[PDB]
Order: sequence, then C-alpha cells, then structure tokens
Amino acid sequence: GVEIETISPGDGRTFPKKGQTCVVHYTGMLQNGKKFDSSRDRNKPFKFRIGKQEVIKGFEEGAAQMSLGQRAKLTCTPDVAYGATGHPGVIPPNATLIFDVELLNLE
Repeated sequence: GVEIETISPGDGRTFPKKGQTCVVHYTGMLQNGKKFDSSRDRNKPFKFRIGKQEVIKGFEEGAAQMSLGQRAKLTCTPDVAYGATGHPGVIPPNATLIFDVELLNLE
C-alpha cells in the first residue's frame, strides 16, 4: 500500500533503476504523532542503493515511483514496515508511517 501525493516540480522522466545509488532528504512523521527521524538534521543526506533490501519495502517502492527533483508524500501500511513486531522503543507495533521524501540523486 504505497500512496503518492506529489508536490510537482522536477522532471518526471529520470527514474531510478537497478544498480543505482540515490540520495534522499527524507523526513519522518508518525500519524497523529510527532517526528521521529530527519535526515535534514544530521545534514548527511542518506546515500543508499536500490534492490538490496536495505530500506523497508514501503520506502523501497516509493523511491522507484519518483524522479529527480520531485517531492512525494509516502503513506505506508503496517505490514510493509514494522506492524507485526515494531521497532523497539522507537516505533510501536501496528503503526502507520508518514514520510516527506525529496529525491536529489546522481547516477
């Protein structure tokens, strides 16, 4: 369950593919809750690649459904990120995730 609500600008044609490393200024948010993660704070914008199951599955499909310069708005289901177990002390079990994601990559 990946729902994209795109803030427009970018190009919409340079899509991420396999074997590519992409750079994201992500921003976490809990539904009816506060912030829990921000790459904007640490100022190291989280270089990662595609297809190695590094990130969660809900964030993985959202990165492929964007392009260079875009600014999406993720909405993930509990079963794709943590909802059975829950990340200990940081994410409660059966939680719904909200993300502000801007992709400014290379490659």
